[PDB]
Formats: sequence, C-alpha cells, structure tokens
Amino acid sequence: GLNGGSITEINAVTSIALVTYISWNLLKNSNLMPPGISSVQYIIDFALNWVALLLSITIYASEPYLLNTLILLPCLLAFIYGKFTSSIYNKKKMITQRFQLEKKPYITAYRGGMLILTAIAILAVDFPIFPRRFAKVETWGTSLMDLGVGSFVFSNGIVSSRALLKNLSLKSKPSFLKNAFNALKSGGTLLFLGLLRLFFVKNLEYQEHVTEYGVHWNFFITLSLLPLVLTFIDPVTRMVPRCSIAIFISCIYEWLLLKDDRTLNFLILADRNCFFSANREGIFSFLGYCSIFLWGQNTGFYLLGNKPTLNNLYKPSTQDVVAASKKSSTWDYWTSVTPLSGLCIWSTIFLVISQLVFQYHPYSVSRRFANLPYTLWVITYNLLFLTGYCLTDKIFGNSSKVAECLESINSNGLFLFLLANVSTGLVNMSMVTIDSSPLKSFLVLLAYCSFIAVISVFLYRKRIFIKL
Ligand SMILES: Nc1ncccc1-c1cc(Cc2ccc(COc3ccccn3)cc2)no1
Repeated sequence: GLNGGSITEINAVTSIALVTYISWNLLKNSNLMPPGISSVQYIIDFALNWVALLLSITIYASEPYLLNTLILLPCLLAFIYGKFTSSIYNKKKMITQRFQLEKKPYITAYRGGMLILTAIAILAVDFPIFPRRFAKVETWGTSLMDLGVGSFVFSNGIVSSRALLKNLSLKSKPSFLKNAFNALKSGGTLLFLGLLRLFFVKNLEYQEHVTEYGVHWNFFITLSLLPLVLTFIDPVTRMVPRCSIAIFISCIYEWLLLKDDRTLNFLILADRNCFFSANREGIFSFLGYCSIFLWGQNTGFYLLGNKPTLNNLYKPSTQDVVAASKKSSTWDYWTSVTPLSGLCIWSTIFLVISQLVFQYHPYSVSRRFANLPYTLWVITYNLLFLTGYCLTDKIFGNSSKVAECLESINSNGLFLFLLANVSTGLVNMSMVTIDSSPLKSFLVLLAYCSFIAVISVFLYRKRIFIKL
C-alpha cells in the first residue's frame, strides 16, 4: 500500500483534464484552424486528449505544474492572433417552451475524461514508470486509485436523475412492481457479468484479494443492487427529502462504528467461517455507496434540467417560478436556483462541513469501510470539478459538439471498457512487465492507446452502437 500520498498532489495531477479542455476551446475559437476537417484536426485532438494525460500520469508526475503551462500558454497566444486577423436568445421563447430534458457538453466532457483516465491507469499500474505512491492503500490512507469508484457512483446517480425526472413528467404514475421490473432489467447485465467474473475466478484460481471485497462480493454486484434498494426506499423519500435520508444513514453508520471498539475489532480480526463472516467488507461498505449514490442523484436533480423550476434545489418539480415571482417570498426566491448558483452553494456548504469533520476526526479515511470522511472528500472534489467545468462552459458562451474523442468514448463506454480489460490481460500474458526499461514501456503504452482510439473512432463513425 505504501501509505499513499497527499491530496494536493492528486489535485495537481488531475487538473490536466480541465487545462486541456480550456486549451482546446481556445484553439477552436482562435479561427486559424482551417474550416474543413482533415488529418490536422485528428492529430491535434489525439495529442491533446490521449498523449497529455499519459505524459501527466507517468513521465511528468514529478513536476505537473510546468506541464500545464506548456499546454496553456502557447495556445492562448494563437488565440490572440485570430482576434487580430479579423478587422440569439429570447425570453419569450423560454416562456412559451415547456419543460424538456436537454443534453449538456460539460457532462459529456466529464464522463469522457473520467473514462480515458481509468482506461489509461488500468494498464499503467503494472509498469515501473508508474509511480508507486499512486497504488491503492491497504487499510488507512489516500491514493489516486481510490477515487475511481466514488466518481462512477456519483456519475451513475446523476444520470439516473434524468430517468426520475422523465418518469415524474408522465401524467400516470407507474406501478411499483413495474418500477422493480425496470430496475431488474437495468441491473441484469451487470449481475450476469458479475456471475461470469465469479466463475472465471473459480476457473483461474488466481491470487488472493480477500481484503479488497471479500470471498464472493464484487463491485458489479453492488452496482447492480443499488437501484433495487433505491426503489424500495422511494416511498419514504416521498414524505421527506432524499438529503435527510442520506444524512440519517451516514450518521447511524458513523455512530455504530465510533461508539465502541469491539465493532472494529470484529470487522478487522474475525475468522472466516460462515457466509456473513466471509463477505463483511462489501456489506458494510454498501451503506457508504448508497449514501454517495443518493447525494449524486440530489446534485444532478437541478443540473439535468433545461430551465429553472420551483424548488429544484432539493425536489423534482416541473412548474414555473415567474408566476410565483409576482409575490415571491424569501424562501421561494432563495431555493429556486439556476445550476451555477446551486453548485456554488452546495460546494461552500460541503467545503465547510468537510473541513470541520477532518479537523475533529480521530481516525483516517478508508476505502474498505467507506466511512464518513471518504464520502465527504469524494463529494467535495467532484463538486469542485463540476463547478469548474460549468464555469468554463458559461464563460466560453457555447450553449443550446465537444472534441471527437470525448463523444466517441462517451457513446460506447461499457464495450470499450471491456475491450480495454481484455487488451490489458492479453498484453500482460504477452511479456514480462517488470523487466521492461522505461522507453519500451512508453512505446507499448503509446501503441495500446493508439489502437484503442482507432477502434473507438471507427465504431462511432459508422454509427454502430453496441450495448452489453
Ligand atoms: N482503477 C479504477 N478501478 C475501478 C474504477 C475506477 C478506477 C480509476 C479510474 C481512475 C482515473 C480517474 C478518474 C476520475 C477521477 C476524478 O474524476 C475526474 C473528473 C473529470 C476529470 C478528471 N477526473 C480521477 C481519476 N483512477 O482509478
């Protein structure tokens, strides 16, 4: 585990995604780049999106800051050059238009960057050029490979918020059993893949990873099982908002963990004799994952809309606020917000709460147990990133297509993820990784990235979408 590393290094390493996005937008608006599409656009996109992240993670991990400047300062200059070679929105349209869901570019960029980072890190973990401080921690610590799950849960909750809103828009309430069947149909593929991976592990008899998730439990099972519990709870969430339920669950879990020490002693040093004693880690982390999913849904609630609505800060509503504005009170005026102000409010509240909790916590963070500080840290980081991406989108003024690679990876995330896993397995069976000198490993990584990018672009261009 090597105890991991500090958070500030993690933020400095990850900011490269946002820096590259800003540089790409500047290059697009610089007007020098020729109008028709050609090899130049593809080369520039590949260099900006894939090569920069790989350079940040492995070779230039020691000095990230300098790298960022070398990405931003040149492009900006080119921008100005365009501005020297060269010597609408309607309120009535908003009033007349009803409530519909609208896709946003920054969400696509966010998901594409997340998926690319993961795909790179999965293969990069084996080679020696990858720094050892970024490896996953054993019991207590912070590392770059602990934020991958939290981010995924947050994004899935944000996405499911749109299904919630669309269901609410319908005039007839669907039956509860129909909702359960829809959840089962959604989770069937993940459950089937989990069982297949379990059987493949039986056949492999590979190395033990018991402390990670237990004898039988796995990430796919939890991902498939979350929605069923959410639909079971939704009846209660009708009477009180989701945020209060998440707070209550987290408080109960933390009190149970902290009131005494025998619970920790049993959770850490117990024998594996019966089934419950065999898979304790996954069962106990399920509560934290549920809390993260709930907060992600609540955050996406007002983000995924197209126009401001009444009390969209914590509740799904489709009505209009201007009619209320004739005699709007203080509460109705404060709570009904546009996406940016709501993001800012939640960000500040979570920052202050996280600072207090980190100040007065006796233990450290832990991924195995998914205690309170871990969830707080994940939520605060994700909120900050999302606010940055929204601010960039707003200042650049584009509203109402992001780079090609981001859209291509976003379209077929699951299939490309499985293909990436298969390719990493094959390349590991190909050669001995720990032997390779740095240049050879870098060349191998470059070839693998090129192959994946070519496959993704070819799949997207022919308009073929595969769902597994
Ligand atoms: N190894 C894994 N296994 C299973 C699951 C996941 C992972 C995993 C993937 C990563 C790469 C990574 C993704 C997301 C983020 C934070 O989110 C954003 C959003 C926008 C821009 C930049 N980052 C950091 C780092 N690290 O770990």
